[PDB]
Amino acid sequence: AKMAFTLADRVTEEMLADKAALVVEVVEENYHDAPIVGIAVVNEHGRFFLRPETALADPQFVAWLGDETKKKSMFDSKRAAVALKWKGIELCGVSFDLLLAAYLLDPAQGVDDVAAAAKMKQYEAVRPDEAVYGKGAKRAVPDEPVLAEHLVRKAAAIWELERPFLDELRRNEQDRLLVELEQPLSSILAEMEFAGVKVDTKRLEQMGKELAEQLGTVEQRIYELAGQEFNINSPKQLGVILFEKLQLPVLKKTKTGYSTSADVLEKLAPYHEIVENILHYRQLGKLQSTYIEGLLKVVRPDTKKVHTIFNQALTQTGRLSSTEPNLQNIPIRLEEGRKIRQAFVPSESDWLIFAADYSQIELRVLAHIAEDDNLMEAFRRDLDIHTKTAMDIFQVSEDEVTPNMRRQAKAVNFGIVYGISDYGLAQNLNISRKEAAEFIERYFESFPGVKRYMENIVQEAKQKGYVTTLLHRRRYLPDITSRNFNVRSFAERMAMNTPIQGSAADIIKKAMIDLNARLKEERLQAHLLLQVHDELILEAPKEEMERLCRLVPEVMEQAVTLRVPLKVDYHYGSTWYDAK
DNA sequence: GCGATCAGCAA
DNA sequence: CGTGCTGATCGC
Ligand SMILES: OC[C@H]1O[C@@](CO)(O[C@H]2O[C@H](CO)[C@@H](O)[C@H](O)[C@H]2O)[C@@H](O)[C@@H]1O
Repeated sequence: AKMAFTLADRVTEEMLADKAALVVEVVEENYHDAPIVGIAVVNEHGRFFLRPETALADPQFVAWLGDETKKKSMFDSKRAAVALKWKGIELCGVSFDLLLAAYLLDPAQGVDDVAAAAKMKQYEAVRPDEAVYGKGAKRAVPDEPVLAEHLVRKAAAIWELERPFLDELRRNEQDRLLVELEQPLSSILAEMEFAGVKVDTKRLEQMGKELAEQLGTVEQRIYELAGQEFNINSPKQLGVILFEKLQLPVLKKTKTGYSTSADVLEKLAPYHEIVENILHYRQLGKLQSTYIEGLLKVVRPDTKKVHTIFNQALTQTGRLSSTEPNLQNIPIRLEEGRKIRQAFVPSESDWLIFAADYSQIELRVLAHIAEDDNLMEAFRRDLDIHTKTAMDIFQVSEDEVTPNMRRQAKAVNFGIVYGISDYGLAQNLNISRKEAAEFIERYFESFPGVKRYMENIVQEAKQKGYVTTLLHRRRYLPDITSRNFNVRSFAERMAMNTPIQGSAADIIKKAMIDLNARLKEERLQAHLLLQVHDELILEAPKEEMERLCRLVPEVMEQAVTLRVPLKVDYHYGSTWYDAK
């Protein structure tokens, strides 16, 4: 049942038609400066396989790749675009990306290869990538005959599936979401990843040295207090020392033993001096292992840059994720960890880091969608939302809001932004589930529009089977009808929350597209480096800061027009740490 | 080697 | 009893 195709030794004119399904295969998970193992082209003239060395050296093929008027349909075009950028080759004209199309149709499917996307439309004349390349240590590129047939079958699937996928997207009112938002964003993320972020490795190595010393000191103190040496990083061995040898009370249990999480340890500190030391050890160790050694492992020795990969087709909220390295969770809340950011510096001499972030975009989105009079007024006055929330739920005047009250209201707001349960809020505030539920009840009394929205969206999710965001992103919630309380409750919370987090994701994605267009019109050298959910990090010549102070916030604030204003704060400095 | 476990970081 | 990511430990 083999598929017919030409194993070309050279490029020909019919291979350069104005429309084609194109496969530029990069097997390595991390595609930065990675090998392209094969190329496949399927168009009106037939199916072809090309060896990279040949195609990529052919002037006509390269010109075809870079010609925006020659339309290509692909799967994960960002992967191909970046691998080509490392080879100094520009990829243009990608009018359809099957990975992004599948992602928008149903992000829950977890489509990660052509075969998975194809199976959505009952097309199975293509093998999963894992079946062809294997996994782990067994991972390997097969012989040419096997490789060629696979790439051709993937190209063939893309060629056949474009129409049905576009048709369904159109029915879902998601055609513009793909063509005007996700696909243009894919090219921007490609530029960001390729640019990378410069790292001051010397600074990082010096911090590591200092941490190594502090860890050694705390480590010995721990053994001294424990009366014996053991593996501190082993919750198992640690649990024995704490709850058996030292007899500390067991306040929480894990699936396999005693809980030793920070929240638990904090409660045990008063009982024994070893506890504070364990917490200190955990803090230093986390910075050392994850943020010092971890970062140093992925920095490119020649340029001293790290090149993350943004996964644009994973979350059911529409948010982006970051890997190898993950640059969306670099420490900032605790000063010792925050210092790690001093190691992230501008890539050019006399350039600076510029960071802009939306102020409470999620709650502003909620005010808009729920049309809650109180919440909308709060943002129209640009009030400190935590103080305002405290005033309302605790029924007091602004001057009567104490620090503890604001902290708890802030936690309630966090819970609303991330859609946590009463149990989750209770754990975050170290209170009972009942008291946490009471806080939520008071919040609904103060913001009846939000309560009405939460009730209505849950009913809508049950009726339609899904919920949608501002720009029509969709999330199916089959568990909304489950007779299992916990399972159904999570689905209900996601029905309430996805439109909030998801719309915020839509907005910043559009802002990135609008920003790049403006930077180009203005002829600025400034460029995006990272996205951290509601923040955008750029670098630019020091001479462009003043213009950026006005341009970036404006473009981000005007990305969409809501019933309440959008507000963006910004800072810049010599390092990411200083961009505060 | 590799998956399960537990831990902790960010918006 | 939000998510996604990475790292240390540990049994098969
Ligand atoms: O010196 C290494 C040796 O010490 C043990 C404890 O007996 O573990 C310590 O060192 C590890 C590496 O720094 C940490 O992960 C661990 O938390 C700390 O207690 C042994 O496991 C190890 O062989």
